[PDB]
Amino acid sequence: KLANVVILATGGTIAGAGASAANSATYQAAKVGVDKLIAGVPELADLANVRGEQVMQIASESITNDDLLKLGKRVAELADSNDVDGIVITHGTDTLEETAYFLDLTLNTDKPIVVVGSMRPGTAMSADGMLNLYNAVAVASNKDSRGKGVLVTMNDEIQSGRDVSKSINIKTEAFKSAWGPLGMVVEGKSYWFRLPAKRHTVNSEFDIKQISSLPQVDIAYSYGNVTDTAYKALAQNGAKALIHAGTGNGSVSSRLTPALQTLRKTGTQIIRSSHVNQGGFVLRNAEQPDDKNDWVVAHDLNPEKARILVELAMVKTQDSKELQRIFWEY
Amino acid sequence: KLANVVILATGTIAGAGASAANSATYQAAKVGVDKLIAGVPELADLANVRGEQVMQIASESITNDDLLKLGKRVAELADSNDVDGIVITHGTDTLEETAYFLDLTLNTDKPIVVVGSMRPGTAMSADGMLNLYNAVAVASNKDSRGKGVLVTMNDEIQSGRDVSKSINIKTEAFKSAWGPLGMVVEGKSYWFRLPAKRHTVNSEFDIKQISSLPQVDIAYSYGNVTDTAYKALAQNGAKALIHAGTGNGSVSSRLTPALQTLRKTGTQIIRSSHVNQGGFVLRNAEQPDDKNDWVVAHDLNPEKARILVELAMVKTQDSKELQRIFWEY
Amino acid sequence: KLANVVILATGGTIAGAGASAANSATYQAAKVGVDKLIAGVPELADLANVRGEQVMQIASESITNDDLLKLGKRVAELADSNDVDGIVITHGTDTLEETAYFLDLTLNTDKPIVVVGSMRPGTAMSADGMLNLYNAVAVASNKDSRGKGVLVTMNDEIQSGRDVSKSINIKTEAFKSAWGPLGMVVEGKSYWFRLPAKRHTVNSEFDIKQISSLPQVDIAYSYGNVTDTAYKALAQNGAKALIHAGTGNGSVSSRLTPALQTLRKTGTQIIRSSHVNQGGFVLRNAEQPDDKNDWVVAHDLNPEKARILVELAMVKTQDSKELQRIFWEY
Amino acid sequence: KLANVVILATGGTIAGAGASAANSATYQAAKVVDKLIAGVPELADLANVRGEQVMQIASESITNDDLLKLGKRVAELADSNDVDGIVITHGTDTLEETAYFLDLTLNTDKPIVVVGSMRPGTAMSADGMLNLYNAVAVASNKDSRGKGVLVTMNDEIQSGRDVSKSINIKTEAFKSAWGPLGMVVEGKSYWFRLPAKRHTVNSEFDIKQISSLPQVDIAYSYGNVTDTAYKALAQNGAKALIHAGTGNGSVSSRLTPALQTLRKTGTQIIRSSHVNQGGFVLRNAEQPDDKNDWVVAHDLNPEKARILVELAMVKTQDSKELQRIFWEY
Repeated sequence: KLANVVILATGGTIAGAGASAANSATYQAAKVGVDKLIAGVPELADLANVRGEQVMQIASESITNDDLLKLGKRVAELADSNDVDGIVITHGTDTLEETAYFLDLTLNTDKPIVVVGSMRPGTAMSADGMLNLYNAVAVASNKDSRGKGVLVTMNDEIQSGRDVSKSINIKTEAFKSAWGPLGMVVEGKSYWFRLPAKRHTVNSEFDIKQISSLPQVDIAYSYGNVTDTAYKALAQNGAKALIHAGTGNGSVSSRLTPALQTLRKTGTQIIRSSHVNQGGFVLRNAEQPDDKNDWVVAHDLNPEKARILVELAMVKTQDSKELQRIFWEY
Repeated sequence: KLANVVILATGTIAGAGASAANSATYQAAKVGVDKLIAGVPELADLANVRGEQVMQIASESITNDDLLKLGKRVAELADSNDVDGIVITHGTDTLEETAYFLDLTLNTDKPIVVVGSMRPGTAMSADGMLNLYNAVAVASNKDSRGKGVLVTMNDEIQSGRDVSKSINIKTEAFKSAWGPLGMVVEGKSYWFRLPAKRHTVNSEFDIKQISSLPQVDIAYSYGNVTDTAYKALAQNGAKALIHAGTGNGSVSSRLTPALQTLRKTGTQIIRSSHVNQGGFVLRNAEQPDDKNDWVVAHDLNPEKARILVELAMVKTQDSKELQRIFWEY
Repeated sequence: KLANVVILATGGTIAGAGASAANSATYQAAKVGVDKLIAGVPELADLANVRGEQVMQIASESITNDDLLKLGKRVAELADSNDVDGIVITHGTDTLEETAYFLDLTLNTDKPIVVVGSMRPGTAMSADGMLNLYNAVAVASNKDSRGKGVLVTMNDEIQSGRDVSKSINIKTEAFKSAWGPLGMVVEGKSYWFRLPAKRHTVNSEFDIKQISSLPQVDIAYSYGNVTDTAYKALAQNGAKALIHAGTGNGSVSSRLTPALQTLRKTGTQIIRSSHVNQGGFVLRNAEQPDDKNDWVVAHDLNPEKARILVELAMVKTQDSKELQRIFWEY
Repeated sequence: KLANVVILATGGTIAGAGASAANSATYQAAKVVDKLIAGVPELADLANVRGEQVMQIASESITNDDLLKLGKRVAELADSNDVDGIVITHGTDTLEETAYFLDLTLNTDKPIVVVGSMRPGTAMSADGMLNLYNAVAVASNKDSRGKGVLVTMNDEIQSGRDVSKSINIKTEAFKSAWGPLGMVVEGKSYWFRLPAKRHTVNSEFDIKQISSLPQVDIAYSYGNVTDTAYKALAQNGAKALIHAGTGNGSVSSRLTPALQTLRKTGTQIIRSSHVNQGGFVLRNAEQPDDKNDWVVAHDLNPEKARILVELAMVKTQDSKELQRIFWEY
């Protein structure tokens, strides 16, 4: 009959609330509850059979690697149940883009996985959450959503969990992808215009089932006058890979290169990403000799997605050439 | 007559690839301001052109001293009766930081245009020749006076305030969240909008009174972040920290305590974000700015907020004033 | 104390009610139309003293040139009153860009005129009209909105009435300008980032006070294999000016320049616009010899917006050279 | 084993030339094929290239007969053992219309790339050289087969189906609401997305069975519009009319009557819109299409909806089949 969709709540704005309606700021993060939430969008009942669970109650900006492994596992066990057709995950928008890419890489299932958040507090005037949630259930419950990877359904759009990023603050169309949306959801109905071209879910070489721990990976920012300080400090603190958020085409200040070649020698992966995030990508051997130094380029991945790919890739290889290949297919 | 335009060369516009089909991989900043004016003889149809090699740097490696040196030379030129507009050729990586710096400290109404190129000169369909020709067309036009520092790339007139390097590889790399001020076509300028923020002649900042810039650093926020870069940068003498937060300059709760402490010990805390295509960080929204005595960088991305703060701190350390500054420039 | 804002409804209700906002005796006793609109969003009262008036009852895709005139004339009367500090006009989104433009050119006033609409029906889940109307009022009552021209406040933005256009179907962010937003409006507060550089309201040479009738102006679309049929039918049915929605930089098919030249001769003004509407503009003498044939280029103006500038310019002149000048200053 | 690429020239600015290097206007396009290939000598490291001049037209004046001729020539080469890929140089005004036509009726998986220039080859920083290089690099690659007709301008690989000339003047003129499929940098292709709609080898339409195309015309909608253009076009023989409505393909109530009646009389009524940067037109939203027996153009702009209808009309006159096609291609 209808599909069986499970909602995993993890906190959010969605189920947040401010002092009021005119107040689309200052709101408290992860304020309500899953059963409470489902109960407020009774239309859901027309799309599918929905069950909800509260996995964690967090603010996405304070998320942890463990919260990620915990959510990763939980979805795996649900994906295996003969009586779960699709999964919607409620999440804070700050780090939605990281979780989404995390799940796209390690969830070896065909079943639609949908992450949704909201830009305005639920009690805010014209709050976006209702409709986003309605549409997330709409997509998780359609047989055509099967096999397209992790999906994000905000603002009437179907975005790929791999490359959508929080790019516009305050506004409802905050989530954008440099490669565009895969489709649109209008009145709970799905319209597809494009398909993913990168490895994910069912065709991924990674399995959450095989991950017990995630390695420590950190990010340093490049700008005029930057020094090697933040990089050596994160390495000294445990960073197993450093994501270099360079200016331009992943460029490294001349005052830092030496730091980076030494860190490399002492076994730290060096991944060149950039703070030029609306389009294009970082090219290998263009601004730095990646072959000579044994560094890796993050391709089109922004600093935070690149972090997600590396922590996961490093769960299986410590070979620069292998990581390069991986940044090139996922 | 004809405007007297001066090109200040600082060192891709000056880069050469190994080939014609090498539209990357190149050595940037290898050619002379003189061979640059001479490669484009049509310049002479717009104005009286003279150039100077102020420095030869790779922009991803610029330092505060190179900024102060370019800012003083520009001021000296702008004061001259014999200079109508100025053009600065610069590498694109940090062109956005230099363009805003100049907009804040050059109290002059003469046009200052900063231009670069996405492809090296030796490349097929190299964008540089037109960029320069247009930078000179804009600098030479009386209409350009008084609009702040301008960036003329990809046929557009952008504000040096909020234009940013947003797209890699493409010739349309430079965008602004509030759009272009106009376009430049066949050496003619077309205007559609005017700047609303304080700049140049209306700036309370003056290069002539700046002898040094305070050290300001940027720390990035992401899932599982720690206070490690924050503490280290400060320990290394950062006088203010730009926090490149997630969402509306949000702060990881395992980091808040270190920020409170740094603040207490005198480091300015400026909340910015890595949500840069549009929107802004709102005071007291994700964090009690009033209570912790922090500042919000408004719509400015992290490298821009650092530029405004180094310069604001040359005159004040009052976080109330730094906040008014973030709201007007 | 509070500014005085008048809301002029031109169609159906753009927003729904709320909590007690709807149950309240106030709401309940409120006479349908614009009175239930104001009563539903009680937070309005905290921005200004608001009053509504239903000036017309139209579907925006069916607006006529007499409807423009009437709204235009009523705005001028209101602006003139000492008792009116600002005006909000609720309007259908289909031709909102057309009215917004017309009011910018003919209302010689510095009091804020704000046009606002809604992409989702007042009854939909996550309906945007409520917050849009709350922000229109917030903008109409800020002394900082004065002398900025007609404003449109949708999707938390402050768009210029001149070049804002409905560019995306469905989405709440439908309205875009090639030159960007002027600012944003969040939690009732205004944030400005750009100023208009073109003529409008107070510096306009046109005045509704003085316009009694508008000239007939029509639009003809160009594409592969177009013929002169529609150009010739529109002129024969009374068009005084033809807006050519051309391909590229207002290019004209060689099979059509003949009809154009002859209509020109028999007095029809020929305005070369284009169907390339996300940016750039039409250059005089580039695709056609405008000088020789005595045609006008619509500069960056889309077809419907160029129709608006011409109906007006032609209230005052029929000189091709003057029209050109006006296309370049407004 | 170099791939074999055939370059078909049809005219337009890539082959253009003005009277000066400064001018990106007023120039004579479709002025110069051997000239084309000799000028980018590096093409030879990509593939074995041969060219032929098929027509020499100005794209804004193209006829349906020009489309069948081209479409027919492409099928003949696509069939030859000797052709691995095809590049077509075309003026940019109606390039989005020929790319889409070809996407629909060329039953082949061999790469078909349509390319143009925003600047004449005489201009400074002229875009055609690299564009051309890039077209041959994409047409030569194994990876391009089976993706539909592609457009390679501005370093992007755009889908021939929804790419549209959206920006005037600029080298970035060509955009799609659903984004680029990838990019080509240094003759190499990077793919980020795949087509989801029927095209080429999976289209039910075939240029070999098309010997003629139905007349299809477009009428524009705005405030105060009348039934005049609708009626004059139908009288003159349009078999389908594309309505470019305001909003969600909205119809003025003063026009509904001419439409219902034209429908009665046998013309197809396809509701498109002039809201072209995104979204689509919904069936039964603004008009009772079910009752009126009309069709909705989905996300297709006026000019694309016309290509699809004239083509669907070679197979069916059934409104419901037509609707289906509008939903799959």
